[PDB]
Amino acid sequence: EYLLENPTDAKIVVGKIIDAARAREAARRAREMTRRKGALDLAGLPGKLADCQERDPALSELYLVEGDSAGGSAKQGRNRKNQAILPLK
DNA sequence: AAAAAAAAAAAAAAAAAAAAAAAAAAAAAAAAAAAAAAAAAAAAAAAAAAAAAAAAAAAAAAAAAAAAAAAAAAAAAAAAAAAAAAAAAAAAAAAAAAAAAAAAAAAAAAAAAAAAAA
Repeated sequence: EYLLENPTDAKIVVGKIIDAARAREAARRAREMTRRKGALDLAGLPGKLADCQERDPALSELYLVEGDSAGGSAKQGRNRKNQAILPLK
């Protein structure tokens, strides 16, 4: 409600947050976006991989879990944007 | 004779697959109606042909809507930046014909055995 009411302070805080995010992004090394596994494209990746939607590395994570039961438990609870799970055996 | 790798003991971690039974849907492959398309007959509206004709381009000339000039003002389109869609170029691949190595049948002949004759 406070953000909805006061526009100027909200814009200033958003500007500060964007500046901090850009400063964080400046420290990252150069990288290339990767073809991610999806419904339309699999890219020759394993069937047990539950890949994310983020095409950019440095904003994605791989969780190496012990098995398929833990794999299902982690796949049910995660963030599809970033988290990816590769259940081992 | 030294090095290296497989395999097996037993408590641990973690997975995978084939069928039965009924009822509904979804692919995917066929006969079979159904209409384009094509070959080969007779058949019939159009060009030809000719004579005969009269309706609209020329020509005189006024005048009345006009396209260039002048001005003010609105703002469509073009080129430069970026950001997506969609197609040839090139390289890769799984079955698939070709080749080579091992299992089963074959009889020639003899060792050992079993059996019986006088």
